[PDB]
Amino acid sequence: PFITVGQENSTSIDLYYEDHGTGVPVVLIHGFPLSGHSWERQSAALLDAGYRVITYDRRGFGQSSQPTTGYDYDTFAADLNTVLETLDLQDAVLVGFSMGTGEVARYVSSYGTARIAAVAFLASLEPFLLKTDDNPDGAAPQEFFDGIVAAVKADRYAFYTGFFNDFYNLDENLGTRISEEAVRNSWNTAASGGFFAAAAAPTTWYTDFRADIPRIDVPALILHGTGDRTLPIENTARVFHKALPSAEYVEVEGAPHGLLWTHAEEVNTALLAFLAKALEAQKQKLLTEVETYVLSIIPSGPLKAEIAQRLEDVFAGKNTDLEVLMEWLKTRPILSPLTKGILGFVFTLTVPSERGLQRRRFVQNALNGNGDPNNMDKAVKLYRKLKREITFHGAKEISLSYSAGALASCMGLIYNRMGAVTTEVAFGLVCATCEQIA
Amino acid sequence: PFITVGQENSTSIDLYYEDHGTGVPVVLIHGFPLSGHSWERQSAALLDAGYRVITYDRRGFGQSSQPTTGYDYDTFAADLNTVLETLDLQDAVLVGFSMGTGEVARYVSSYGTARIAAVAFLASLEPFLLKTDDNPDGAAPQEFFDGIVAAVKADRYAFYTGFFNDFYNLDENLGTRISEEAVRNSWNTAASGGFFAAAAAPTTWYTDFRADIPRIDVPALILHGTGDRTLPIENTARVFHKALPSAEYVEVEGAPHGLLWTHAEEVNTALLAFLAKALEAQKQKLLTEVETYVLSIIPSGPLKAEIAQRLEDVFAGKNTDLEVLMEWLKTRPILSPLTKGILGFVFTLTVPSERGLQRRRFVQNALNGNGDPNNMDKAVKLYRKLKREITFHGAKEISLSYSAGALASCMGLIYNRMGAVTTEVAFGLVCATCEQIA
Amino acid sequence: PFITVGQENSTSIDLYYEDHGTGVPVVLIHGFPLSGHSWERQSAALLDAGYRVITYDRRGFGQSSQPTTGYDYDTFAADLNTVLETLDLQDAVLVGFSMGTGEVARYVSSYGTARIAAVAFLASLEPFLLKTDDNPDGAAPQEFFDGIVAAVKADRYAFYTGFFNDFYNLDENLGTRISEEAVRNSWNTAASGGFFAAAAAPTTWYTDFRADIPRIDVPALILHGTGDRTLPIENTARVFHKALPSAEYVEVEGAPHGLLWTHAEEVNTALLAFLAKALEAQKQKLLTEVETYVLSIIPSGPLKAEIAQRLEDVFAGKNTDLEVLMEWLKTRPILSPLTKGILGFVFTLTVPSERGLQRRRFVQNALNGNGDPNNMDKAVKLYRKLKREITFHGAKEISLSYSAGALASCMGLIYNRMGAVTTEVAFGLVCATCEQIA
Amino acid sequence: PFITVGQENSTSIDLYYEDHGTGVPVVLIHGFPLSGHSWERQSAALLDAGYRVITYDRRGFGQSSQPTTGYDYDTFAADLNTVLETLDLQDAVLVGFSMGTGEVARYVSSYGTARIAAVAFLASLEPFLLKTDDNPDGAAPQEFFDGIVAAVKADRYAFYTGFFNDFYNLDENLGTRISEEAVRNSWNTAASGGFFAAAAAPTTWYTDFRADIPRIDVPALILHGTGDRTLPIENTARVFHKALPSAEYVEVEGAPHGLLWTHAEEVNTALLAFLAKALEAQKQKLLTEVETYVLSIIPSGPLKAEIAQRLEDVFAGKNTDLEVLMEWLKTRPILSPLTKGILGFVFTLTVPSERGLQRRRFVQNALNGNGDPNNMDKAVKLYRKLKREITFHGAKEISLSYSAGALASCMGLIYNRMGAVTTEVAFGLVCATCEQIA
Repeated sequence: PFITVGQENSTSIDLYYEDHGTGVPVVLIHGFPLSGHSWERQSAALLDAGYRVITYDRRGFGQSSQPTTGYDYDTFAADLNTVLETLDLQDAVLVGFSMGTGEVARYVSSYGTARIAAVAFLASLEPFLLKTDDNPDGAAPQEFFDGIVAAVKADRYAFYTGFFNDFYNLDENLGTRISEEAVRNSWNTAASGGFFAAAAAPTTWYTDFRADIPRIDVPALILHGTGDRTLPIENTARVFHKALPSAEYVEVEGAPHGLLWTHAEEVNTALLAFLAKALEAQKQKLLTEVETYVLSIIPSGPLKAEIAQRLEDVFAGKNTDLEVLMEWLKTRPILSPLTKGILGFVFTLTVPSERGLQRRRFVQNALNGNGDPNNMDKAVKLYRKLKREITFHGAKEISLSYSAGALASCMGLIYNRMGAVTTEVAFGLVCATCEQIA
Repeated sequence: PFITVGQENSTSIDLYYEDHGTGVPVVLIHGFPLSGHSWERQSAALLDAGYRVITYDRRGFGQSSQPTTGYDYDTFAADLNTVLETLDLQDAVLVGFSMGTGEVARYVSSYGTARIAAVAFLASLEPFLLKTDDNPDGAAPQEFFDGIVAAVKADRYAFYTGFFNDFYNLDENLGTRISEEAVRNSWNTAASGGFFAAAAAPTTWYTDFRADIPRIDVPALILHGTGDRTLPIENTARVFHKALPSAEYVEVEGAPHGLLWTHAEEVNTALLAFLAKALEAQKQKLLTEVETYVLSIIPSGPLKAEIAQRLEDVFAGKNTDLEVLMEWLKTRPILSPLTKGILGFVFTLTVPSERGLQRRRFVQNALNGNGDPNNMDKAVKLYRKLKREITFHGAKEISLSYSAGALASCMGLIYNRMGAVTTEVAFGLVCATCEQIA
Repeated sequence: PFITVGQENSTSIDLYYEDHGTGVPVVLIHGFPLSGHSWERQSAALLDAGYRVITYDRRGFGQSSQPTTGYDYDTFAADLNTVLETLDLQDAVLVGFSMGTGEVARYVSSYGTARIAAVAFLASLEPFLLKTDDNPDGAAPQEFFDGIVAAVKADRYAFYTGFFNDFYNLDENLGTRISEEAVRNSWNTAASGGFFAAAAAPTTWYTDFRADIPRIDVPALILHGTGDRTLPIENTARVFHKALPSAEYVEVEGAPHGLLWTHAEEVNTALLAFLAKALEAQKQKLLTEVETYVLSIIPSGPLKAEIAQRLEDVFAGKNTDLEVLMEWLKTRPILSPLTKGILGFVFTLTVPSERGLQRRRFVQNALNGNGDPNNMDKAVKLYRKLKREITFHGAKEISLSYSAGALASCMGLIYNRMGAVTTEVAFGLVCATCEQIA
Repeated sequence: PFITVGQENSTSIDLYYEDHGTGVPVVLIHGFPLSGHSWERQSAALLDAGYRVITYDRRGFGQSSQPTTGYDYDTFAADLNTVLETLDLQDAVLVGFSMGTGEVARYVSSYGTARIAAVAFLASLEPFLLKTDDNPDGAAPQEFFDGIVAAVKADRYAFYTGFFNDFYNLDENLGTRISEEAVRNSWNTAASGGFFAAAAAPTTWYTDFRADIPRIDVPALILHGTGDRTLPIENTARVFHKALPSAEYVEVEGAPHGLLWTHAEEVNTALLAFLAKALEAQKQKLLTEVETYVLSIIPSGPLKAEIAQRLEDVFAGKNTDLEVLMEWLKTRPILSPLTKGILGFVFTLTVPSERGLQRRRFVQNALNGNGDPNNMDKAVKLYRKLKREITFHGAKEISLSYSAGALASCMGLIYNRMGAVTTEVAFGLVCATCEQIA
């Protein structure tokens, strides 16, 4: 999986990325000098929680292309933008690490937060690393950073082992927090990067982000270890906390720089606690929107009120048995068969506790579609567009074109254990079919 | 140089036209019975001011073909329409004289004002010369014009020496305002015209232009000699003034009908003043709306005030150097490369005083954007459409159906070698680009 | 080289694969946690034997994509089916290893054996690894496999060194059967796999294949090690032998799990012996079918019996003098010049006795084609169609749609070393020319 | 970035290549068993000097495809030819190492020197490694190389740690000239190659390059380590020196075989010095012949002495400003506008120090010349031919069949936006233009 972001000479600067899981998109940006695979402990906990994980490799690092141009944060942000535009992500979360936090703060400032719901800064560079007469809160003068760039160009392979010692604090963490095999992969990941990228990237560490911080309007999370070597805490996060008081501030006690692996228990705990508090407001907004499209089919009366509460208890998570429900749903005087099917459909997508034994006939004949071959031949063409679809905003848009007949049969395909798509796009088909009946 | 505007049996009807200078196109349309060479004093000052002068000879007059058909303003306007379309003039200016003032009002009424920026009626026929019962403000009954046609048919050549005698007021202006030799050449221009034209043209003088006046939605200029013997001012310019009060009204005192030569020092003064104001207004009206679109791409703050000032200063023509701007624009904290390439692309257009030097490098790098195989080749698709588009709204509408990655790439093509198209069409892309990124 | 076998979100699940050599397609399916390059010792043996090696990487492992969906044998077999169909293989032999033996039995029991000639099971998973009350032939209860997954999730990179120590039995083979450099490479491939793929794979180890075994209606090979630490021989092959008795049962003495590298000599010898014992019956009644068309051109008499022995004493595997035949076929009264070049061509392919010199003349003058450009331009048309051909039937079905005169010129280039084909393709041409003489 | 160079059954053979920087193209070809990343020190100095670095990985090695066919220098040269043609490199430089030095000699012999300006053989195989009876100056009998292939087939991975041990002389250079980590990565690059490649490549070492040496008609550089254990200097570089005495000969004392890393400070010094001289000679040799053509368009006198001096001063790189030249060229008594447009077109090319400013106005006006409908459109016909032409003589021959009015117009197109083509092709037009006007 590759996304093109640039064009160097006769080649195209392509970036490696991975799009896993279904739900709220969480974009992860790695640090120097690793790949997107470095988030393998965080990506694990984000998948079990239900989030959609998207990790991409920075140019010159990992499996991405290795050009000798475009090594400033204006290019690094222009790449992140192209990725978000190509993926068409909406209300996503940007989580950065090391250099990754430098793109999270630059993109937000330069392109806005129309696609952003929340951000996070793990072991950040912000606001400034370079120590000048202007900024005393710097970590080191430019002579120091020029000492690193030269030390890479001499022998970048021998430079890595020294760097990955101040990355994990191996004299304290090896054999306890991190194994030597785990370290080896990090070296293998770094050594398999672009030689030019390894020598040009350190010149971006001392970037002035003081102008980009105020442009953060979305909820933010700031995290940093108290034993960081590459990025001293009192020169970064401690003074990042004063620049943006709106963000929650978390110091992991005794954590090194590469705290993504060493303190995975601590990081994942805080990262999930932040997301489930800053995304809860929008994650249920669909549940009341899906409820809206569903209720716009039910004829007004005593039924419409109880049905709406059979959606409230279910969407929330209250215990509801289907047998009393589905029986009751069938024997209805004013409900047309087609609505019985949609309700029977939605009531199965939202609960994993249907006992997994029986199916219903009143819905199965409702989501039939008469049995017309042409009507079925279009329904599978929709499912084809839905099996390669991800978002609710996209599944509804596509399934609003096809006729009301093909929509019924397409819902049947998913319901009759034939086709299979995520519950987020399943609502899309439902809410699109509901707009047809309006 | 000729332009085919029709067909007459075995012969084609061609019109002699000339094209001079570079700048805002000014179409000069002559009157009876001269040719395009009668503007040789107005066509001089317009060239010294920086305009593009275009003179064409009406059918049957000058070096143009001499057919015996199509001697009516419905045909004359079609002739003008063909000339304008063939030359593909955009935002041009129509200036007519005597009969030529009828081809200005008829064109705007029948064909529109997409190619027209401003018009001018010098010694005009408007609105109606024929003195009827419903039109009291005429000049003479049809028994008079029928006398002129009969007078020409008897002796065309002897008729001229009496016509030019009142055309210039040679009992008042000869050997003073107009030389004897100047008259002789004007006589030669008359005698070298179509014999049928000189007999058919006078019947086109009493054409009702009251159906064409309201169609005028552009700045106009009504100038007329006070001592016009051939075309009474009290029966034309005075009543024409009421029909179109929006027009700048000017009366040259003591001027005859042929005031293009005798009073060239007054006509040139007024015509240049009108053009240097009315066109200046359009270069300001449709320039402040560009700033509006540009100031939607820039985040709120001092940068939305510093750019705003530097735009309003540049628009006002305040003397400044681009090398201060182009450098200060570069070293800017918040702005992304894209909106740094858009601003630079505007500063190169709105500041003709470019020190007579090169282009820039950061705008060239930001504009292309990715250079995607189809997206860059969808920029050359729009490049073929904008070269044919003539308006600002037209350029805005088409480019609004294209992606911001395609618009930026298309702007990259225009910036390199312009142009082709005009600035009013180039701004149509910039404003459309800014409208997309929002 | 890649093959799209699915679609996860905005990414396409592609599998890496290789295709070398000419002959019977032998598919090699690796196991946990290596890749297709682990068969490198078997691939070298199969290419020299005269086979066609096709290795591919399982999803999430090796050089293929690393998705989070589709980790079950129903999905693993769906990929295998797509690879087999995309390549359009026929008479293909399926060989598996560890986790790769499960894809062989599952595909064969759901998609049929139309493209399959034989199967092989090295270090099998069959028939059941999980130990319940239903079968004592299980390896370990569910509580054991949960320990593995938890160990992978803890430290994926540290898990391998403890897994590869029991994979090759390094307390027995290190420094002898396998060097530490070979271990490091096996680790480098396991580390470059998928993070989700390495933890969701052991849950597929205890898949029940009992309902897939009787579906195997092709010659099989059940090979195992008597020192396997990962897959206990008593719980796998020992009981697999009872569910599949008509399969050649081979127990490599003292062999570990990673016997592909340690006991490569013992495996290759046993694998090649099986590939000959299973494919001999099909080469017979094909080589005799080849002879059938060959003897048809030979006139029924005392010569049609002699040439029968001259063929059957070469098809078997015996050696002979090329000089004797090419002088006994040359100086012959009854045979036509064309059928001399035909027998001279069949012999030149079925004989290993090169003697290392010059190439016959009479066959050149027989397979000439009159030196006709039109007839010889039709000859290169078949060559381009035969160079892309595989089966014997596929060659005969195409070489029969040409004139018999053109086939001679086409058998000229293949003879004159100007063109190269396989063995079944070459005979497909010859046995087609023989059909056109009836 | 990949380039297809062949086809292998179901898979395509693609080669991984990289393109960096702008300037004179330098093709770097690696050796056994590394990849293009082995030039990361030479590829650094070349970029800092202003060259275009192109590294491609040989088949079976690096990230390129791993087929089992075409492991011979006849195929390797075809691979190089395909890469050069696909990239359309003109006047490039070929630099090879170990095996790579064989692909330089084979290309020049089989394909020519139209795209090649200079070559370099670093630690070369030339002329013949195999020690035969007719070739006393060999290195080892075939019984030796057959021992290496057998050594690799046994254990490919364990073989490397012994090969790299002598490749770098790690008993002399380890932890000093080359780090331990630098070795480990080189081992990873080896282990990640084609298994069949590592067994087939050593058989290509003893290739007779005596049939390729005389074909070299370009400046060459023979550099070799004195302490090369793998490739003896006395059996290669010494005898190779006699076969090609025209080449600049350099011996680095105490350098092993992998002197690209251990002695990068010596190789970079020599390679840059050779390139900055040999290429400088071509930029002077084929520049003085331009002056010869230019000084045939200028009448004899002081102008044929003042231009001659100002040309020879500019060619010599003497610091001067164009605004003195471009103005002094303008105000010149004898010269016609055409030969004033040709001179200005040369001064813009031969003086890169253009103050970083604009173009000129008199050359733009004189070059187009008439703009004849067919003659200007016969300039775009030549513009399509010169973009494909690669040499100086080639550009001269084609444009010699066109009129001077077409050549001038074609020069007008190149001057506006160059380019596309190179200066060696642009001069091919200028010299052809001057040749016409005579």
